[PDB]
Amino acid sequence: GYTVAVVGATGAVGAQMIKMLEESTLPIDKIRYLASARSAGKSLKFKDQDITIEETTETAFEGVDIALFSAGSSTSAKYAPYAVKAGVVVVDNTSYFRQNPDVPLVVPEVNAHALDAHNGIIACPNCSTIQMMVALEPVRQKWGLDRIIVSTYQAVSGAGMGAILETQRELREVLNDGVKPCDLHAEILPSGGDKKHYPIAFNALPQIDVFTDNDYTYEEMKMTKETKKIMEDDSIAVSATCVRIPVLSAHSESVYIETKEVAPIEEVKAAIAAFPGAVLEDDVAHQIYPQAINAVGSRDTFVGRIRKDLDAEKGIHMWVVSDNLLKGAAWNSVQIAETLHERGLVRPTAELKFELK
Amino acid sequence: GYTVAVVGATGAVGAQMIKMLEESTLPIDKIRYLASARSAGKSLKFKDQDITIEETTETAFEGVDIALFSAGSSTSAKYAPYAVKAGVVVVDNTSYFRQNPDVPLVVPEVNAHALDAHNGIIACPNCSTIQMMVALEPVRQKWGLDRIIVSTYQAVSGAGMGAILETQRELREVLNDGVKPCDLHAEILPSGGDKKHYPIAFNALPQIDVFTDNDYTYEEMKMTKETKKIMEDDSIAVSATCVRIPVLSAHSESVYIETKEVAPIEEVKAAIAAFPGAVLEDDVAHQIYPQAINAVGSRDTFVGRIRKDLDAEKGIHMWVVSDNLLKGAAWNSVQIAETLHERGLVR
Ligand SMILES: Nc1ncnc2c1ncn2[C@@H]1O[C@H](COP(=O)(O)O)[C@@H](O)[C@H]1OP(=O)(O)O
Ligand SMILES: Nc1ncnc2c1ncn2[C@@H]1O[C@H](COP(=O)(O)O)[C@@H](O)[C@H]1OP(=O)(O)O
Ligand SMILES: O=C(O)c1cccc(C(=O)O)c1C(=O)O
Ligand code: NA
Ligand code: NA
Ligand code: NA
Repeated sequence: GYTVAVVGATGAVGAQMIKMLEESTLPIDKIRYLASARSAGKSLKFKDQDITIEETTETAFEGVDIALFSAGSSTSAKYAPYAVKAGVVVVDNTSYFRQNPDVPLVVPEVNAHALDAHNGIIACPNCSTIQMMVALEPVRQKWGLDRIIVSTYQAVSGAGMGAILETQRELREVLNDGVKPCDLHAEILPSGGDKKHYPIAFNALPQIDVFTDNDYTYEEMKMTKETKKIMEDDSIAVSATCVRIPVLSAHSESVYIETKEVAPIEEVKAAIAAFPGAVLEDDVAHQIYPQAINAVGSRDTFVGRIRKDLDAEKGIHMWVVSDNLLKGAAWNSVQIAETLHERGLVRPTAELKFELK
Repeated sequence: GYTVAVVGATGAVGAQMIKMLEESTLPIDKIRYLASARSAGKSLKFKDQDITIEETTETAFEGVDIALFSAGSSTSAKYAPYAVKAGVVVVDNTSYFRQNPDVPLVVPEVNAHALDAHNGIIACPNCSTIQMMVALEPVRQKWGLDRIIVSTYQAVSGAGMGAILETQRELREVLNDGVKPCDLHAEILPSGGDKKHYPIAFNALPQIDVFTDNDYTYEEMKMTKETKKIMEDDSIAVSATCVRIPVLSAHSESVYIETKEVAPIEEVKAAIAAFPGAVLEDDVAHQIYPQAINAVGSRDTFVGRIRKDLDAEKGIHMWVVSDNLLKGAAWNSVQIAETLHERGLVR
């Protein structure tokens, strides 16, 4: 069996990492929960066992076979390289290593083969990217993809526990105390790293992450760059708009694509149905389509509203929904670890390829 | 002045029509409030003066100069032709007449000229179409429009006062009683006129109105058809995805366009700023962009996140926000009535 560590065990993703591990096919001999100094000494369950939480440090990874990181990019930057040096295989949820050419960026249903060449770190893509890749890969395999335009409808749990509690508080102030939305005080959203903060209650915020130089956000640009790496095709054009809405869990996405060859609409639907990890939920005659509230708690990615563009011959619109803390994060990560186990890839790396900070 | 009638004065839109008329430059001598058989008798205000709500009948429109209809297709299909008969000029908020080739479909800042050809009835377009037209007309004027792709983020107030209440009750049950969103009971959304109902609380519902043969909803097809008619150009390719989200008032839209000639972004921003009814709010260095919660109560349409596509030479993305009961409905209507007055078309 393995020694498995969860870095960021106390966070929103971490909680789901624990659940996914509890329900895993991974043979686990020993579990370790890591967080900041603040949580160290506190206790948390793994199934029935009480596990004492430890401080994450340069020296915390001795004896660990697999570490799952979900404690922000800065934490992965500081400590993941030390875990690799110690002989750990790291599965990282953060953005920090995703564009490093020595790091596979993996959704197992799409590009599991890229795991073969890892050097101790495997990166999980951004939550919004993962579910879009699950929906579109089966289409790409058969008809190709020329371009993608996507508008996202993103739940607040992606920004962490703080963001969840802030959203709950704001809704309660409005609905129970009669505070007007524009009078609400916010501290976290749209981005903890940015200067100004805005209410999410009864709002739609077209900012996720900070702005980059080209006036897209980092979240938008992550979708673009991650898509091309995962699909191994820099020729695919991708432009995104990423919007936070008042949803606690499950991202939805309005996705437009143009295929390389015309894709018969009903075959597109069949291909998506046949693809592992994707569930076709598309029957408009009976008002059947993916919804955020029904996706919460499932590892599947749900696709519907599938239809031709009204004018573009190769154009197709769809609606994609998935639990952003499961396939979007914790489940993708644990699925990666299971795949590494199944293919004999859980072993220390020969050469260190990551700078110690 | 004029005798003005508000049909459906008790509803979500009706209540705003009253506010807009109260604040209007339209010279009003008498105001009449019309609704259904079971509102008939109560009293609504016009400024500080009581108005008896009257039932809407075939004969209740005699003596009326201008009638503002906001009470669903049903009410407008039956009673508006009788109002035109009685010499009334009708401004219709509903979808019923919108594609009638004898009925102008008007956003005043865009195609006011179309009011000249009217024959008793003016159609106000759909809320989500109007704000899109205000934002895009200035770009079309200067560089053309080849195609539009839009994904909307629509507030619940567009589906009626009943939808607003269902939303607030649903949210309270989740946050106060701990009910799981997927277990909530729903009566209205996504569509009051469709077979099944779903919760909106902590949800996003990809259905506005009912479905058509081509698997787009009627809301989506209205955006497509009304755009062509308002801009008087059938060659503009338009496809929409319309989504309800847990917002009470103000629609937002993620809008993608391709122009006919390349349009420099700074010139695009300047053209929208210059266009009447559009306000530029776009300064990402200070996280300035349009937001539903700030747009509530304003007649303006707000545009930002304006940026070029990363690959398409003529492609442009933007974010457009406006109060759906104001510019999206009541203010557009009252603006039409004011325009008719000013251009001497109320006869
Ligand atoms: N310097 C750090 N070292 C290790 N873990 C950290 C550090 N800073 C934050 N974390 C962890 O990242 C996660 C953040 O989750 P979320 O964003 O959902 O709150 C938490 O588990 C948090 O632990 P802690 O709870 O000890 O602060
Ligand atoms: N058959 C009808 N004749 C006239 N008005 C109607 C009829 N049915 C509904 N209405 C009005 O349409 C509006 C709908 O409002 P909303 O869409 O916000 O629920 C209300 O003012 C309602 O008035 P009433 O209050 O009498 O039902
Ligand atoms: O570290 C963060 O602050 C963070 C927070 C939410 C999402 C992400 C991510 O890129 O998926 C990230 C990130 O890894 O950059
Ligand atoms: Na499948
Ligand atoms: Na065209
Ligand atoms: Na302007």
